[PDB]
Amino acid sequence: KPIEIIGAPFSKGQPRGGVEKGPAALRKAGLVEKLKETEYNVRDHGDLAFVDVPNDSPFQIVKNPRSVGKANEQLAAVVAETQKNGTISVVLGGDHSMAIGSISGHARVHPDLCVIWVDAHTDINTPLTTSSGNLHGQPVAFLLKELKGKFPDVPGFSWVTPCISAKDIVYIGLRDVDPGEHYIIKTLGIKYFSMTEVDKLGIGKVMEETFSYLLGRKKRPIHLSFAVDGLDPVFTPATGTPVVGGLSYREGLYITEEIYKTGLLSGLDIMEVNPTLGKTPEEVTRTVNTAVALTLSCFGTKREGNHKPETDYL
Amino acid sequence: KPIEIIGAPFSKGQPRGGVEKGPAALRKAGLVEKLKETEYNVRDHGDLAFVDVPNDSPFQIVKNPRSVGKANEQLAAVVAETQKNGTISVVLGGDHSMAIGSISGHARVHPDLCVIWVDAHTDINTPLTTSSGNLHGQPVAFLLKELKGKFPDVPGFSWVTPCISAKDIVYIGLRDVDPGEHYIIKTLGIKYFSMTEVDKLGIGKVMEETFSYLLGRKKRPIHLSFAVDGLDPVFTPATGTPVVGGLSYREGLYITEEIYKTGLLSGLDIMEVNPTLGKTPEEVTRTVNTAVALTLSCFGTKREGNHKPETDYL
Amino acid sequence: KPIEIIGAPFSKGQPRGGVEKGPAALRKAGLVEKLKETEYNVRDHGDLAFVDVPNDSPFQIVKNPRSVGKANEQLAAVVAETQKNGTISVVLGGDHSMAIGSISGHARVHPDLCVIWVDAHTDINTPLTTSSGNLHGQPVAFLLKELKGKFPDVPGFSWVTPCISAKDIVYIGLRDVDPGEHYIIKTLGIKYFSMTEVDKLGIGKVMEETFSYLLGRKKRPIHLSFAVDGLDPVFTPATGTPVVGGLSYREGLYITEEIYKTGLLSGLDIMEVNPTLGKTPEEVTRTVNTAVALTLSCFGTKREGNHKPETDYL
Ligand SMILES: [Mn+2]
Ligand SMILES: [Mn+2]
Ligand SMILES: [Mn+2]
Repeated sequence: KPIEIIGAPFSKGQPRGGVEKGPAALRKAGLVEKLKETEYNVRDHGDLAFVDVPNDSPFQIVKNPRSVGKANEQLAAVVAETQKNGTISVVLGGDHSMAIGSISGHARVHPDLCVIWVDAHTDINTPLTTSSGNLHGQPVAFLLKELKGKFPDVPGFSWVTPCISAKDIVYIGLRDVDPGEHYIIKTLGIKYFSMTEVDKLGIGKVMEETFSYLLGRKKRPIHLSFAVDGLDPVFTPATGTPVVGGLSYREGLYITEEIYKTGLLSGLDIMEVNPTLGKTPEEVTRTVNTAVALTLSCFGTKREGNHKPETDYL
Repeated sequence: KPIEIIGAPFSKGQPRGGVEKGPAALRKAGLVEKLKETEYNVRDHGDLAFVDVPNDSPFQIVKNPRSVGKANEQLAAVVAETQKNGTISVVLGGDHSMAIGSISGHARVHPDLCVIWVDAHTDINTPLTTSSGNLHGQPVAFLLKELKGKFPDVPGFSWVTPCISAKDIVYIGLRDVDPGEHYIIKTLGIKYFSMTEVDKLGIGKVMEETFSYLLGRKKRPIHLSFAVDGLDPVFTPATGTPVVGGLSYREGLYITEEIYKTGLLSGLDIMEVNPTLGKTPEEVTRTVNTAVALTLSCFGTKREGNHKPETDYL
Repeated sequence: KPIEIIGAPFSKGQPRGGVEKGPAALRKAGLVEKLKETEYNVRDHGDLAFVDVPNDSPFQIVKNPRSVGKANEQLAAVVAETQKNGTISVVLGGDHSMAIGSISGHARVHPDLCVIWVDAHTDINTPLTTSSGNLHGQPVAFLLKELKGKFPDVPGFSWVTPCISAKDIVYIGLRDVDPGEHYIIKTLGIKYFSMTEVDKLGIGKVMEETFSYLLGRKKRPIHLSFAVDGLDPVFTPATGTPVVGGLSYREGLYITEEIYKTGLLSGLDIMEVNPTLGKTPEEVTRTVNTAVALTLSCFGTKREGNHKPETDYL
């Protein structure tokens, strides 16, 4: 099976600059070369060139609506393509607004897909509920079918067609949710496991419950939108929106090791990795290194070990 | 329902100076202002003025017996007062000796109360078993009915009347217990969950078991005596008696989110927060921040989120 | 019952120098004096003097085969002795190659023994599967009966006689296994709990399953070969082969607390503690301190507390 990797030097989804360097940061650390040592076939696509929309005035509160919408449209297009050729799309981020295009492109080829969102945030603010006009904290609002027409049409998101319903998404890691966001996820009855749920059940039982919720009836393609700020900052400090008391480096991997076992992984997102936000070159190393580990785990690497089939090591 | 904050800038309960600054450290960080943003009514009572008893000679081993006893008597008086007006008392500490007055005052209005003690210590040394004459490590001995008359009358603790029995208290966090204490908690058959028990059962099951032990038969008021040294030092380093391998920031909150859910919280203690004991202004920030978080969690703030009733955010 | 500490200041099992200082580092911190405060009888045997084999040419890839083999032979001899006198052997390491002599000597007196290996590695590379000729990463290959004759005779292991079978050993902590090693442990059907398994089940349930596997039928002597690198580096940083996402200081202790409870502990290994590899004197303090704690836990010290029998503390 195919692994094609995307690259998405974007940063307008939020205020802090540096996230667009992420892709480079992940490749710098040899992400691709390591991925080729796996049982998979790896073809690096390269980094997309995002055309900057001039005079990108704010839409009410929202910032960079046109620039963001145009980048995602461009991403959804590439992702949809590769996915059409039956390959697995690994989108190396910037900010988490690129989820929009990353998932939108995926649902074109596999509309029955499901989404496992590992972030410390729900990122489900409608342009009417954000306190800041930042788009990396709204990806899901533009994707939810139940949220269609609950807010005005944002410039450049005309092409966006709500592709997933409340029933096809599950959050993991939640620890920072606004009043607005919480409302929505309580009203729409979305399935989540906030840190409190991970404490009570154990990452082990949480994976059991999410796999029987999203996969209990029909087996469908799995789209993992992972941000780095889903783990405690003590593991992923080089991020723009760290929140204390997050998933451990161990739970992080466990989540990815259990997803590889389903053989249903179809789309992946390694988002929000910001190099310039590390307080020491070390913190950067740390973050990147665990971002690479999470990835590789998604494609086979187990903590127990790996040996090549048919090779008698004795 | 009412919330009445009570400063108690005391420090004679132990050797290290700095704990009396705790109240100011917690207010400095905006504890009260944050508490008012909750569904509760907040009235700050202010910091008590503790009269220093001159020529406070030691009683055998015990130090500052008269000074300590007089402060607590003064505290038990205020707490009893506010509790008489049906309000929830939040005692912002110094040292943990103030538990004496904090609880003694509470039992005057609600004698059937129960106590959940989250510390890494049992603090149950009778003036005959301490190796150091420090009173913050004996609070419980003066409160336990079964320990009445097992040690000599300490100067200034004449007014103290044992209010709770071995059956109405539960420890969580234990990790440093002396030979004497352990003897006692084993003899009196007190219910506890030392770190080993939290490892074996999971904070989730521990709360289940403590709530069915103290609340299984009769629903009674809950008085939470929380210290900061109940969490691992990597979370609450600005304390005088840190002990490694403690409760995580996550378990800490879980304990408090489960207590809010009982709607039975009646008295609270945020003790032992020492600002001058931080090795970097950061460690102080850290400690205080998590001390504020624990508090807020006791009164509603959930990690999943919060939205105001009756407000249609759409 | 008897305790006899055995220094083994060895380091040829690997490249990085400093591990031979371990013994001294553990004694420096008062390991022995602390052990005598327990209900056990402690007799320090002293540190063994390892004779250095001249012109110790490599055997193919393997390095220092003769020097290593001669030290272990000398160790297996002392351990077998004290075990003959019905005492518990606590081997203070260097590198983990000394496991060979530590266990080999133990099986002479108690052949039906079992082994609980807590490391982040399987240390089961046959001189044909190592990528580096390092022996601390092969101890188990020389001990396994099923691995007899699967590799050439290494100079100085003539004396080694495979004493335990695949069925008598259980790993805990695994997180870094090569292709070769993983093969073997999958082929020989060895029982293990890699970090993934500890995440899924909980250290509590893991102990339950290792004790019913290796002990469910016949009760036999327990040989605990512990390595420091089995815990996350944030606890045991002063080691030569740290690997992230390991057992916590809490799980580490739980493992040792449950083993004391079996009253079946017969042999113990506190290996790989390297003083010179600490980035700050603190990191060294840290590591050593937790290495001492694990030890003491193996012989009684509980996190809940300890009181002397027959002493009425009141
Ligand atoms: Mn996000
Ligand atoms: Mn205390
Ligand atoms: Mn080892």
